Amino acid sequence: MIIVYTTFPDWESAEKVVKTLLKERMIACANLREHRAFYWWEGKIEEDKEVGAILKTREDLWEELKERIKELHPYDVPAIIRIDVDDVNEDYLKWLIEETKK
Amino acid sequence: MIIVYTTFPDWESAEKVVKTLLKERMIACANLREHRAFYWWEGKIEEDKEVGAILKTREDLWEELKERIKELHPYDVPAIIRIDVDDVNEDYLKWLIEETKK
Amino acid sequence: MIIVYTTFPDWESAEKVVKTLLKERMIACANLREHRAFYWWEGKIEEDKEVGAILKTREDLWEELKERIKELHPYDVPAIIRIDVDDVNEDYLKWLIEETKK
Repeated sequence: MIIVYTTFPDWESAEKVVKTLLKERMIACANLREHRAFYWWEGKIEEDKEVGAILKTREDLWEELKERIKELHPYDVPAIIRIDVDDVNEDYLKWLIEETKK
Repeated sequence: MIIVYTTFPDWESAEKVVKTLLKERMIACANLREHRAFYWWEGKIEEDKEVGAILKTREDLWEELKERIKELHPYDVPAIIRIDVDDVNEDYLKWLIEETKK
Repeated sequence: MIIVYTTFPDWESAEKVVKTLLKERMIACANLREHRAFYWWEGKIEEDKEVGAILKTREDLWEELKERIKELHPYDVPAIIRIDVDDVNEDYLKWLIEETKK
């Protein structure tokens, strides 16, 4: 399995994008939590409030999922970061395989 | 070293499981923080509040630690995700080797 | 690209260290968020409040960045953890390459 981390403008879209993704079964689970973003943006170091999301799904889905977020994200260019999981416990991953579209 | 991410029902058990783990010296450090879980559960997309935990220990401990959490987790099937650390600074990891059971 | 996770005593230094890093262009973006630390410290299992940071930059920068944090961190021995990103979307990483010193 893998972890996909992306950030959102506000809770609205995060929940919207995330529930859409679960419905479509692109991911099994999501963990959202706010955080303060400090980043280089066009003419200045900006600081705003964001809603980061931790999506968890199948490695084979990485491609189509990345595609799907591009299409759903409020941001013209989302951060879609994939971090592979080197190991996971025996039940969970069976629960995740079942929960994601085939 | 590696990172082990697991989620809890509430702060009660998170602290209970986490302090138990440190005592037993299964991990050197833990970082807990709440997050909103959106996941596929039996008959519906549920949404609740959770307490995610970031455990940090030795790679050789991964096996026994996974075992230990299964035995301690409130959840009948915990998410026990291992993410290997590709590199870490020189002091910290010595501090972590010392802090974990031999 | 890679992820560098480090923790801070309070928001003061986190923002100070993080903005310094962006200015110097050592990293493109940072996401800070508080968390409760439970860790083995000298004579006891301590529990305090921390400000964890997720720094995102180039893998080639890992070395100099680790060096730089050691020099900037309030902590005599920071946790500087590097987690490589196995994949990232096509725009973002171009935006990150541009945002980091050459």
